[PDB]
Amino acid sequence: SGFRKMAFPSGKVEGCMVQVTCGTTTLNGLWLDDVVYCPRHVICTSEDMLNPNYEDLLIRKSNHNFLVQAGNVQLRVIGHSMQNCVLKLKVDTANPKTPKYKFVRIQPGQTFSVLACYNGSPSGVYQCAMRPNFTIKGSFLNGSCGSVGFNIDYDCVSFCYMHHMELPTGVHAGTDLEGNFYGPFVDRQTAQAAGTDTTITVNVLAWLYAAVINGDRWFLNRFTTTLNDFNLVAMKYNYEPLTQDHVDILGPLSAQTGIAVLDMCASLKELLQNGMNGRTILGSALLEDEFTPFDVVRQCSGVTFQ
Amino acid sequence: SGFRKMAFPSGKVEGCMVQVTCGTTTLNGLWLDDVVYCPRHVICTSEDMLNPNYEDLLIRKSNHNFLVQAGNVQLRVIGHSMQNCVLKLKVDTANPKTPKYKFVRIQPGQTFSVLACYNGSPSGVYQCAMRPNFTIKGSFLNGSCGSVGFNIDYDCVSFCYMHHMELPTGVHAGTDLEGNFYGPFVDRQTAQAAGTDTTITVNVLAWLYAAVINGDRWFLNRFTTTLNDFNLVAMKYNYEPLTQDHVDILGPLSAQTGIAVLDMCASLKELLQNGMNGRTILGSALLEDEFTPFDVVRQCSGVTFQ
Ligand SMILES: [Zn+2]
Ligand SMILES: [Zn+2]
Repeated sequence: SGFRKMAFPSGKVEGCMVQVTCGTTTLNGLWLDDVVYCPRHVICTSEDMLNPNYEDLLIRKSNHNFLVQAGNVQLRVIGHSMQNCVLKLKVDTANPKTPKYKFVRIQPGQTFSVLACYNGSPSGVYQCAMRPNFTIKGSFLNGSCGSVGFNIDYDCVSFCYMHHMELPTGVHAGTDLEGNFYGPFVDRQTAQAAGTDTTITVNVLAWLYAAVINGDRWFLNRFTTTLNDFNLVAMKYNYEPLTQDHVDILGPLSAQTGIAVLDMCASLKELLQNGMNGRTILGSALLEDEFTPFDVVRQCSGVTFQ
Repeated sequence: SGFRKMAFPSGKVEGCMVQVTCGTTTLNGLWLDDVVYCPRHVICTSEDMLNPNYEDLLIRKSNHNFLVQAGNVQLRVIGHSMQNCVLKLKVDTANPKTPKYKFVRIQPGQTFSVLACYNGSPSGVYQCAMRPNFTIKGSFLNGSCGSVGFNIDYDCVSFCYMHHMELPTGVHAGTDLEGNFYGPFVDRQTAQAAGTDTTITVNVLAWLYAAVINGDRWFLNRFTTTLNDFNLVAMKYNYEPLTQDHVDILGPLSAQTGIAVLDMCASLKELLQNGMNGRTILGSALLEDEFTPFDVVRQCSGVTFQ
């Protein structure tokens, strides 16, 4: 028992991190097979980032201007190309530690683990969600660009995020591994405002199920509701609307606990309207929304990887 | 910027986990050099755990009754011995993935990362603290015994915890890697009550410094206090007393921010007495106490490992 915000074991990803230097700019790259992926703004100076024309800047770079180091050993760059907002550097050596992998573009509300790196070296691992405004709330200091987010399914790593930017408000933006930004953001140092950061309702409900499974039961009430009635309350509190697809996804947690999804919605409605009155759920005084229904099933049943 | 509960990258520890089976009991072991460490209750049945005499139970086991599997490959056990509450199984092969390591016994308030494992396979990684009552609040399901907690300093893994027990209240107890329990707990299925779980004051203060560094400033007030005056309030709220040693440890955070430690104590005193009034700090509605002062310096400056 117990319930923790848990990241995926990071070993398979640690073996893929390298340092990429272009001129005086160093950040992280991801080495899979004989390709290294990194943010294209490795080619920029601090001055360039105010208004970069990446195609024109890239004309001035050749393979030998990209310095790639894996541990203490230099890799030879034999080609380079730009795809959307990422650079692909072809090297002459396949990474011997390449895991089974795929590239996925996730949806808001999905969770993943981030391996924060500096100078190609892993610093730490944590779990976060893609927010509904397509930002993440991470922990990234200068030098962390090119750190990646991932999920693992048994032995296959699904890479879903590469870190590129901190907005002036201190939240984070980045791309999938095809180089397309999540959200409307661009890799330029300009004013970019994020939209409303709504709470991910289906994740809150999953976490309430986890709470019941682990013995935190005080918030269960005598009421039920309907989807439409619940969504009227959700909208008032800047919660995402719940759909029947979400209800279907929570089915296994409902069956395990015997608490109908709409009954749990009515418990959540009363927590929104009355508050927590100074009590906690699973050690939180807020309603937690960075566990998906699959995260809860996984942690509550003990799924493993290798 | 941003501030996250972050675990150490787990790769160096993933390479050390194995499955140990004795009879019908399977749990995790730690393979370092040519020794595998596991909880001694691997030799028990469910019935035995009510009142085990481990020396008498162990007389009935020989090397070949201990089945050790690393991945898909069986290891040959050539000796076994019991040290306190751990079994040491000598194998005929040194783990080729053995990292630089040490065994440390930590103090309450210290934080470490847990690699939760089942059947020798890593499931997830999370960060926790040793509570002042010598329990941890983990996420452990049946089969997770023998999972370990660790800290990393550059390239050296310091192992500090091995998981053995869940108390009837749902909190967790275990040993250092010499097999000595943290706290008064024993490896028997009997009623064992935990003492007061007080809040780790020096960790709260460190986290308030992290909040200031990252721009959460609303709780800073116009007051100061003294150690003795603060400790009178701390005792009333089941906070650990603050000592000059703690003040000394917070010195670098005080110097960086320009906020004297006793001034921060006075801010904390007003948060304890008045509450948060519905606001948050670093995304929490509680006062967080599982970051040490070293955790904060580390994360706020970007220290790496390899
Ligand atoms: Zn950057
Ligand atoms: Zn056990």
